[PDB]
Amino acid sequence: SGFRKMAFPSGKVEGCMVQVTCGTTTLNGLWLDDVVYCPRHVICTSEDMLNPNYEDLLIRKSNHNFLVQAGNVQLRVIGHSMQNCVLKLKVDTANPKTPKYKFVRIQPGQTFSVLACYNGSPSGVYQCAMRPNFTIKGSFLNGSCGSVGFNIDYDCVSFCYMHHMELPTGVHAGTDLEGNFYGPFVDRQTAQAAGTDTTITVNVLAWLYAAVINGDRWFLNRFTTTLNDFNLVAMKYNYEPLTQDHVDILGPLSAQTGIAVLDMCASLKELLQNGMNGRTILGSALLEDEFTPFDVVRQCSGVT
Amino acid sequence: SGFRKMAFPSGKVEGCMVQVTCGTTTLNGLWLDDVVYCPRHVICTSEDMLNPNYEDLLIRKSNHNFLVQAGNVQLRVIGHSMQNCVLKLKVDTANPKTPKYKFVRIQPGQTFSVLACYNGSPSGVYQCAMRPNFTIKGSFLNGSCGSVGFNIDYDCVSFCYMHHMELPTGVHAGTDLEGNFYGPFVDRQTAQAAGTDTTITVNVLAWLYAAVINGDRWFLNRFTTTLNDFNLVAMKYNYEPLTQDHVDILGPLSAQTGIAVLDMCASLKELLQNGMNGRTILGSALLEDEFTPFDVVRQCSGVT
Ligand SMILES: O=C(Nc1nncn1C1CC1)[C@@H]1CCOc2ccc(Cl)cc21
Ligand SMILES: O=C(Nc1nncn1C1CC1)[C@@H]1CCOc2ccc(Cl)cc21
Repeated sequence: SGFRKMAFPSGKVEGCMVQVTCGTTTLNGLWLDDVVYCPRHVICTSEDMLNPNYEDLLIRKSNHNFLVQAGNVQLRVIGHSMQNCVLKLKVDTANPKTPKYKFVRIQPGQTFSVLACYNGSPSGVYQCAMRPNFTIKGSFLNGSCGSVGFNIDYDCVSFCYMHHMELPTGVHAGTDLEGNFYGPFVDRQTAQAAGTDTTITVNVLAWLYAAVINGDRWFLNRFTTTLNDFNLVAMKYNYEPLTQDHVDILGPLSAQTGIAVLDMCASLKELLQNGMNGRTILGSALLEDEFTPFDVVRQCSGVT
Repeated sequence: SGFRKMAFPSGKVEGCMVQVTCGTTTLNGLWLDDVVYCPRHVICTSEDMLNPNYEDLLIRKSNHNFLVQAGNVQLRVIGHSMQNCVLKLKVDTANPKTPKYKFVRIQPGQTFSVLACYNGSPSGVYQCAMRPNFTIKGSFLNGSCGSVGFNIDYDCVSFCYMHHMELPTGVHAGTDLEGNFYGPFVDRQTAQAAGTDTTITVNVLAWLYAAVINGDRWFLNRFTTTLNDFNLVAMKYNYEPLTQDHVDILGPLSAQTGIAVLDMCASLKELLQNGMNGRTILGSALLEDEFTPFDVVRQCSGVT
């Protein structure tokens, strides 16, 4: 028993991290097969960032300007191209440590592990969720750009995020591995509105099920609710509206604990209306929304 | 910016994980050089666990009874010995993926990453602290025994914990890599008292400094306190008494933010006496004690 904010083991990703330097800018790249992926802003100086013309800036660069280093060994760049906000540096050597991998665009509300890196070196790993507003609340300092988010299914690493920037509000923004930003963000030093964020209701319900499985049941009550009534409360408390698709995804956890989804919804409604009253659920004094129903099942059945 | 409960990258540890089977029991082992380390209770059946005579149980085992598997390849056991609560299985092959490593006995209140494993396969990684009462609050299911806790300093992995058991209270207990239990625990299925636990005061102060560095300052106030006065409040709220050694370890964070340690102590005293009042600090609605002052400095300066 026990339930923790668990990251995927990062080994397969560590073997893909490289350092990319262009001019005076150094950040991280992801080396898969014979391509290194990195944020295109590696080609900007600090002054270029107000409003960079990336197509023009990239035209002044040649393959020999992109210094790619994997640990201590230097990679030979034989091509470069910009795809949305990422650069693809073709190298003459396929990464011998390339795992089975896929590039995926995750949905808001889904979770992933981030391997935070500096100068191509892994610093740490943490699990987070993509907020409904397409930002992530990470831990990223200058030089962390190019760090990636991923999930693993057996031996296949699905890369879903590459880190690009910190908005003036301290929240984080990045792209899929085809360089498409999640959300409305652009890779320029300008104030940018992140939309209204909401709490990921299906994740909070999943975590309440994780709580019951792991011994915490104080919040269970004698009530039930309906999707309509629960969504009125979800509206008031800035929670994502619950749908039958969300209810279906909670099916396995509802079957495992014997607590109907709408009965768990009534517990959540009471917690929203009354708070925790100085109590905790799985070491938390707030309603946790960074575990999907899949994460709860995977953690509770010990999937390797 | 941003502050997360970050684990060390687990790659170097993943390469050391093996599956050890003895009879009908399977758990994890740590393969370093030509030795595999695992909990001695791999030699018990479920019935042996009430009160096992480990010396007698081990006498009925030969090297050929310990099945050690690294991924798909089988290791040849050429020796076995019990050291406290761990077995050391000498194998004929040194692990080619053995990193630079040390075995260390951590102090209560220190933190470490756990790589949770099942059948020799890594499932996830999370950071936790050794409680003042020598238990850990992990996420461990049947078969997770043998999973290890560690810290990394550049390229050296200091292994500090090997998981042995879950107490009837749902908390976790384990040993150092020489098989000495942390705390009063014994590897037998019997009810065992974990001592009175306390909150790790120096860690909460470190995390309050991490909060200030990362933009959260609502809790800062116009007051100060003394070690004596703060310790009266620490006593009442079951916090570890603060010493000048703790104050010295917070020196770097006090110098970085310009907030004297006793002034941060007055903020903590007000938070203890009045609560958060429905507010949060770094995404938490309670006072976090799983970040040491070293973790805060390391996270805030991007150490790889
Ligand atoms: O955000 C950036 N780096 C970053 N990403 N996570 C953390 N950090 C550092 C600032 C704390 C760079 C520097 C600031 O100016 C910009 C502007 C646009 C872009 Cl794409 C990147 C950047
Ligand atoms: O605790 C144990 N395994 C374990 N450790 N973390 C999680 N879990 C499973 C139970 C949930 C085993 C089985 C229970 O009985 C015992 C008794 C003594 C010893 Cl050393 C190990 C064990």
